[PDB]
Amino acid sequence: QLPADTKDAKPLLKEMKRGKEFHVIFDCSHEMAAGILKQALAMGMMTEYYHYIFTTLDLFALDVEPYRYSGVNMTGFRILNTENTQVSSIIEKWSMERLQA
Amino acid sequence: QLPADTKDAKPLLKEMKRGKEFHVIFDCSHEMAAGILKQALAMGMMTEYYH
Repeated sequence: QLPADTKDAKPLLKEMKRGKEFHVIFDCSHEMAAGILKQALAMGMMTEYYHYIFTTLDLFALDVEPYRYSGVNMTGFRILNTENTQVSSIIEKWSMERLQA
Repeated sequence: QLPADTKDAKPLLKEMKRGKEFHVIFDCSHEMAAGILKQALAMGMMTEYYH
């Protein structure tokens, strides 16, 4: 279990690394995925050995960049149908009004 | 040999990782050490393996 605070992530990952858990499933609002991935990097773990999975349906929303050359796979799950033209159009339109926040 | 700027450095680290060169000596004014180590990190080239 992830402890209460996000930045307490350290021991848990540390135990996982010591125990040599070479697969992981997550389950949490991607907002938690950000914290857990930053730890998973700074703890020197993003290596093509480990191979995460996410059930949070918003991985597409992360910043995949600083991790992408490392060679981990995070198979995930997305439903918002980016494939269709009109869907993407409406995404963009809503985006042009989304950024007022 | 490291290239002119830092961006050329990544193709090199790629070779080091591919051939599995598990040790290194560097040489640079540390100002180069910083960028080369950052690349060393984001390349998945910074673990308990290498030294």
